[PDB]
Amino acid sequence: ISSHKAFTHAYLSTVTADFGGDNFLTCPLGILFTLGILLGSGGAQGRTGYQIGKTMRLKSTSSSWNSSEAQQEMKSLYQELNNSLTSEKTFLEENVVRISTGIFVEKTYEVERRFNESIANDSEGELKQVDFSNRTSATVDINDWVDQQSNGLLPDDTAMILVNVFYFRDFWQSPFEPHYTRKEDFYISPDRQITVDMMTQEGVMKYGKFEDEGFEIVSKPLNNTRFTFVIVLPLEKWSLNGATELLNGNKVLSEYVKNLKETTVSLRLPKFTLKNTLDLVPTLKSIGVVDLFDPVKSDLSGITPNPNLYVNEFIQTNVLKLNESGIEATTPFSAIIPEVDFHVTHPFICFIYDQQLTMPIMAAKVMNPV
Repeated sequence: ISSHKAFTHAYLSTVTADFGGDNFLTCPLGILFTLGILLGSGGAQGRTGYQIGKTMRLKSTSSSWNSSEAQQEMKSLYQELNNSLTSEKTFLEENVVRISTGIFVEKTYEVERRFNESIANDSEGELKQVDFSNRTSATVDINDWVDQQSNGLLPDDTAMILVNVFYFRDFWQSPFEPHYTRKEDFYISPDRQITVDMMTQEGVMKYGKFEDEGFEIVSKPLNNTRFTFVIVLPLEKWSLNGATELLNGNKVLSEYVKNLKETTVSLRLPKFTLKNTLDLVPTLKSIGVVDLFDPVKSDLSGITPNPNLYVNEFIQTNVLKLNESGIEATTPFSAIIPEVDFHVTHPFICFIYDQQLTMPIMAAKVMNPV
């Protein structure tokens, strides 16, 4: 198995465990790039960099710590994935995918020239020194950075904060007609129904029913058709069924996506937008990245001669906005009689799926569209 897919699985089986009762939204490759940057840049050394490499499932760290080889292998992976994703274009002429890592370090810390240059020479990475002693101004700086990356959509004794932003944006290959959007009931649970703006369309799309796992799936392509929006809909309204195994990665999404067939579908789909902020430190500790987060053990000598530099917070902030135009987008009845109804009227799991990487770059559970 490829390293980044191994990471992705470990990360998803852990992080999804505690969200049985919430909306959930995450982008696993942004965690990989942000983590990876510290090792790829020479920043993380000794056992701190080694842990990163193991969790990343690198060859150079398979059986021993090999600091130069590991950094090279990590930088190369990171860059390959970044190049692959940011090469995808969309005409509004923008990037379909925007990857952003902000490294926020207390201004007191001295910053090795080699690191500073490595992060400068890094496209998606940015180092920002900041006064963590003045809480209000530090907060401002960060909020501004985030605001700048999201196109607007969005302690004390803090040494360092890492912030990952993963922005995906494209039109549907085949957009919904708004005139067909109407209010409809959405079943959350026995004691909860809400009214949603329900988009509707009849169309050709990839579809499959998986009776034994208790769900069905459609794939609705984005305009850059390397990316598709995959909806996983439980066969009944009361339970997620096997759909949780695709979200946590125990079941391999690409194996399901490969088996869908072209079909005429009556599709109903809520318009919604999820926002969220994940604290990844506990999950990352849980999957093997420990020294990075600890004042005593932390070895960031590649970043600063000043010891005691460690990461206080590692935060991913995400947005999933779906509407008639597309994802994070802005802008007659069919003569067809569809073979299949796909009416998204109860909680579902969805993905932005990458057809080249054959993996999801965004994983989400939607229990309560709002």
